[PDB]
Amino acid sequence: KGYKVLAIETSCDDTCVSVLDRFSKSAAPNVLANLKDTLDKAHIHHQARIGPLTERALIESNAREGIDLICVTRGPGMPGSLSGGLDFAKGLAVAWNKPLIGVHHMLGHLLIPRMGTNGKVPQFPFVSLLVSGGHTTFVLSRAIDDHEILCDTIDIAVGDSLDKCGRELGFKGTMIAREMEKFINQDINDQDFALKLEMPRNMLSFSFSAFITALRTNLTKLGKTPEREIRSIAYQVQESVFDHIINKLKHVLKSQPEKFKNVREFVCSGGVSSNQRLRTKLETELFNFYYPPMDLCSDNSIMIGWAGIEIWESLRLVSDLDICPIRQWPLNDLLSVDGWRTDQ
Ligand SMILES: Nc1ncnc2c1ncn2[C@@H]1O[C@H](COP(=O)(O)O)[C@@H](O)[C@H]1O
Ligand SMILES: [Zn+2]
Repeated sequence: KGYKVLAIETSCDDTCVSVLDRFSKSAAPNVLANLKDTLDKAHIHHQARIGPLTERALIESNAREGIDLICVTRGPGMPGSLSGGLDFAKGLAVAWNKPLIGVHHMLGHLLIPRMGTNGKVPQFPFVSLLVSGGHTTFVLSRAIDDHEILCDTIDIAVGDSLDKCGRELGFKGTMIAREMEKFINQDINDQDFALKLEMPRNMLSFSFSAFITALRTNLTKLGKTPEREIRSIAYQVQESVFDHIINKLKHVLKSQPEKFKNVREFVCSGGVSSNQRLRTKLETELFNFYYPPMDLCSDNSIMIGWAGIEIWESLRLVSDLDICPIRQWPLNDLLSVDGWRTDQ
C-alpha cells in the first residue's frame, strides 16, 4: 500500500542521491537517505561518484530491493553532467524492472514546498520566487504541468552576484552571502550609517552583473580595508540587490493582473530565500508567504523524487527508457518533448 523512490540530481556541480518513503498517499513522504557529494571536471565528478553514492544510499536507507520508482533530472543543464545520472538511472530502472521519470530540474524547486503538506499547501494557482546561486526566476504555477516563467535573469543569479560582492568586501567561506548578512546584522544598528553607497524586450528580466562593477566603482572613491563602515556598506549592497528584485516583481504584478486573480500564496525558495531582510521586504512591499527550509532550497535530489511522485500520481505519466538529456528545456514544454507515457 506504499512505495519507495530513488532520486538522482546531476544537473549542477554536486552529485545528489536520495531515497524517499512514500508509505502513504494521504501523508507526506519521508526521507530514508539523502547524500550530496560536492565538487570540491563537472561531467567526470558525477561519473566517478554517482556509483558509490547510490550504493551507500541504498545501504543506509536499507532498501536496495524495495524501491518502486526511479526519478532523475533530465534537464536543463550540461549534457555531460545530466547523462551521468540519467544513464545510471536507466541502469537501475532496467535491472529492477521499475518505472522511470525524467524530471525537469526547475519543477523540483517549484513543487518542493508542497511535499511537507503532501499536495495541500500551496495549491494552484501560486507564484514562486526561485532565488539561488544559479537561479533567479519568478514563476506562475497554474497546474502540476502548467508552469509559466514571468521574469527570469539575463546574466547571473542573485546568489552569484552577492557572493561576488561579498568577496570584494571581503568575506570568505562556502556561502559568502550568508556570512555577509551576519557582519551587517551584528551591527544592524551598531554600524556607522556614514556611507551613502551608489548602486544601480517582450519579457521582463533580472540583472545582477552590474552590481559587482558598481561596487568596484564606489570603493575607488573611498578606501578598501572600520567594522562600523564595513557593516554599513554590506547593508546597502544587499538592500539595492533586493530592491531590484522587488521592483521587477512589482512590474510583473502590475502588467498582468489577470494572471494573478486566483493566487493567494507566494513561495520564495532558493538559497537566498533564507535571508531575513529579503523575506521582510517581500512581505512589506507587496496573499500568504511560504519559505522553504535551507536543506531543500539548495540543489538536492529530494525535490526531484517528490516531483516524480507528483507527476506519477496526478498526471499518471512515466518516461520512456530512450529519453535523452535536454540542454535547454522550456518549462512550458514540460510534456511537449518525447517521450512521456501513461500508466492510466
Ligand atoms: N541567508 C542567506 N542570505 C543571503 N544569501 C544566502 C543565504 N544563504 C545562502 N545564500 C546564498 O545562496 C547560494 C546557495 O544557494 P543554492 O544555490 O540554492 O545552493 C549562495 O550564493 C549563498 O551565498
Ligand atoms: Zn537548482
